[PDB]
Amino acid sequence: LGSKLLVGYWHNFDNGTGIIKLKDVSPKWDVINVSFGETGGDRSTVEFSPVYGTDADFKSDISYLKSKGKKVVLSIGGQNGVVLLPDNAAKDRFINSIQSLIDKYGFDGIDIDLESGIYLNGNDTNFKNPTTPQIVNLISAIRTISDHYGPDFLLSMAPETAYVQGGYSAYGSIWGAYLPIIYGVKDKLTYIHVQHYNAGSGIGMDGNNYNQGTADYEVAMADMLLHGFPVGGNANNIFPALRSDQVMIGLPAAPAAAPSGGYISPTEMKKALNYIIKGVPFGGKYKLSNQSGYPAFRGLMSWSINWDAKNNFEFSNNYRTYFDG
Repeated sequence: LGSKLLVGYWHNFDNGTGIIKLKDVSPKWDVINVSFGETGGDRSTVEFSPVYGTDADFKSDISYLKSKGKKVVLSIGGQNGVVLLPDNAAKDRFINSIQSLIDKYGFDGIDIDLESGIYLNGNDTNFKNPTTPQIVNLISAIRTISDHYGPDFLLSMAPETAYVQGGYSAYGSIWGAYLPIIYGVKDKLTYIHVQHYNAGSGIGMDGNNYNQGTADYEVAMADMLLHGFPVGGNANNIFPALRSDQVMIGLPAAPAAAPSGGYISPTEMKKALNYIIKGVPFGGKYKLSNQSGYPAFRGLMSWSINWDAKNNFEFSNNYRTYFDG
């Protein structure tokens, strides 16, 4: 896996942007997040059927991409892919169904993109030792699944900001709810790309409120994972820094890809990237925790490959050239 990645979500569905067959995906993407696994009544047995091709055809296309050094990852999420693991029985169905899919199509990892059904229950106050079944069970399942494949297996996640950086403000309900998940799987985690979009405002470690879609916001939000931060206003409860190579930023490929805002122009984002990666400032209000940057910052994720192709390939072309440079 490369040191500066472009990770792109791939629609297993037509939302108006059309379907792109796997072999027609721009090679500028390093990782393809196939979206999404689907769940039925039991909210725990994950299912997936390709939007085009026979099962064998789709499997072959995945093999083709892998042969070119690309990674093809199954993303768990979407409106029709809600996962609830209230007990061991549900956890086991989840594990088995996902492994079945990985076996069937040859995915080379999984992406956790669950944005509902995840809450820190009352009394669940320690991110190193979660108590909420959903959280405990997700961690267990993720570790189990990851351990079932080698020598490498890609594990990523794309929580919304409230679940991660929101932990700076509160620890309970959705606020900080992915922190125990991240911590619980940190030794298996390839990278995390928080969704820096449809997110409104975010509080940085300087206590200032920042607006999504601005260079300051991107730097402020990423810095929390790069540096670590106190949780829920508790100075003695510090969430540890991840490796810089585990930190990415998730962005919309086009303005329309995030209908509630979040899109940032590549010109502005490159300012943020130069600051994060090289410690080169741009006259922004936010001051990076590390003066000389975090050179190992892993790259960018985008929603999505399909949106990108409908927007003059702006995201893929701009950022591939930037990173290669």
